[PDB]
Amino acid sequence: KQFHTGIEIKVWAIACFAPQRQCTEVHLKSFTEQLRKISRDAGMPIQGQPCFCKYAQGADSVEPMFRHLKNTYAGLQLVVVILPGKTPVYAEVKRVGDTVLGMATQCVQMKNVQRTTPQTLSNLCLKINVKLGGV
Ligand SMILES: Nc1ncnc2c1ncn2[C@@H]1O[C@H](COP(=O)(O)OP(=O)(O)OP(=O)(O)O)[C@@H](O)[C@H]1O
Repeated sequence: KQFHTGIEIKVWAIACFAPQRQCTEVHLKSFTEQLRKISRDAGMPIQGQPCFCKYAQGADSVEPMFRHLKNTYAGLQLVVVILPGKTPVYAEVKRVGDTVLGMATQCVQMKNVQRTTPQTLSNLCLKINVKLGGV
């Protein structure tokens, strides 16, 4: 697909389903700041401060959390969801956002939050662009 211009992501949340002890708050902060700079540079600025950033465990936590987000944050544009490898959490996130609450979500692997590369950040930006782009 081609790149879309005129996306700005102002209202967004992080849900971290990776354990804190593996993916710590400095990991999250760091990853978010790198994401902030590459997306800005590509013309699709995601604001550096998510409206929400919490850790959760289990697919059972997903639906309560997302209903929480929907009910708390007007204008919420995106949930970025951090996953510890392979996990039923992925399917549940997609179930709830895609088919129940109509919430855009973008999943990301814990290893790519612990240690970012330009290429994986780009991959993410490109996926975000497609989702929030309107074409
Ligand atoms: N079964 C799974 N368990 C854990 N993580 C997964 C699983 N399937 C995919 N992922 C992770 O989700 C990330 C991308 O999720 P994303 O939100 O982009 O899905 P999607 O946009 O619905 O995919 P598609 O573009 O094919 O529809 C990838 O980095 C991948 O590692």
